[PDB]
Amino acid sequence: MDQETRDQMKNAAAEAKDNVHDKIQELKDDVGNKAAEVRDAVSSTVESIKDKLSGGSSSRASSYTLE
Repeated sequence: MDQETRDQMKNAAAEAKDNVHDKIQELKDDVGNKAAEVRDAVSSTVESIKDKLSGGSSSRASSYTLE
């Protein structure tokens, strides 16, 4: 992706780990540990078509996370 990694990857993930992963690590860290990775799954789908499909990747594009 492009610029969405820095802004979205770092933030979106952050809020997903603090929300679903906070409860998980504590309780679900074994199995339920997926519920978190899930929140980021859907988000990634957007953040992908948004910045990478945006039309041109030059800023932050040096970072690959979503895909």
